Amino acid sequence: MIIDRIDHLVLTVSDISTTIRFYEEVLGFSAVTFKQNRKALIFGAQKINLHQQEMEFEPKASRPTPGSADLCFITSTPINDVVSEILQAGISIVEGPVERTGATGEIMSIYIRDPDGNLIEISQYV
Repeated sequence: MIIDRIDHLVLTVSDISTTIRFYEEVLGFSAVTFKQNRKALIFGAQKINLHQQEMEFEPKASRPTPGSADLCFITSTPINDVVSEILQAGISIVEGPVERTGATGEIMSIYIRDPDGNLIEISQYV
């Protein structure tokens, strides 16, 4: 078995609409509906499926929990330009631009939180 990449992942949220607005307006993701009533956010060649509490389709994680996610995204946009966009959006920065370790090398990152409390790390390689 040879694994190439992560295709997508599932986020459990309290309210899909609130989550969709955050990700479309702040990170520029694109919301879509598949299988008649399922929601997902598209970005690059990957996606994130959304499961609302009380509507978590199966199979699912053993302990579905809103606000338990900690994701790092790579941006092609200059990181400083990202900070400003985040600030202009009215979003609070958890931790300003700071050097971190990426999968390949060193990255400069910014941290913010989504509506449920999940930690979102937007980064760029050094």
